[PDB]
Amino acid sequence: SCATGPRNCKDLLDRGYFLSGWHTIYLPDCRPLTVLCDMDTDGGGWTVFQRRMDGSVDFYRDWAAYKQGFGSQLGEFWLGNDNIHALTAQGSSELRTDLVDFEGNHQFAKYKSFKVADEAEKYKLVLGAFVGGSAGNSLTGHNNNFFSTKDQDNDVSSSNCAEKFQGAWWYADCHASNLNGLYLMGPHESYANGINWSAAKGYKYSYKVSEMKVRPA
Ligand SMILES: CC(=O)N[C@H]1[C@H]([C@H](O)C(O)CO)O[C@](O)(C(=O)O)C[C@@H]1O
Ligand SMILES: [Ca+2]
Repeated sequence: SCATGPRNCKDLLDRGYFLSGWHTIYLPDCRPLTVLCDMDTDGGGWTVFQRRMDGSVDFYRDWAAYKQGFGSQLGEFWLGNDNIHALTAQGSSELRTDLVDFEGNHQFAKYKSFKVADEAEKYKLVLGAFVGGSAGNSLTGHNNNFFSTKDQDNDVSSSNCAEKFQGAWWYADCHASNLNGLYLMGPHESYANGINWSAAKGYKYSYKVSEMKVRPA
């Protein structure tokens, strides 16, 4: 039953699923999809669509890989651009970015709304107001940009940002954040090609953990 089933992780939390983990939800078109629910962070009910923790998974992937999703339920993944669109089409979803450095410090950024458009509009980022958080704001500067991968350049640069910079993102010319960049393990000498959130640790520090997640506003 789709119209009865959970639409997102907050629906699951409301029904007494108190531990984080993988659960089936029903997308707007009633397709079932297994997603990671973060029930532990900031009240819980978050649907996680990106997670890095150890560099075990290669994130320097093509349009196809990002479109469908890749990685492991047991570790690092990207849920998939088709999936992220479907998840964020209904209602208003807040975005939370959780970051952890190699010195064990947890930082976060919250945004009042977050939507990605369909493939026809290149999974364009539609981002609401920055709320706050220790990590600072490195995503507003990407608002209204298409998603790009190495093999499909939709950025606003004469260059290919995804190739630069070794990731996949709503690149502008080119980025303030690059959470799908190389897992560089803390400080790095290469410029802006790591898991970077520039408002916090700048362009030459690659985070240990990155998570991107959504909850009804
Ligand atoms: C990684 C990256 O793209 N860095 C570029 C940044 C970002 O676009 C930015 O800081 C947006 O917040 O802009 C510059 O500093 C700039 O044009 O002055 C050039 C730099 O190469
Ligand atoms: Ca370009």
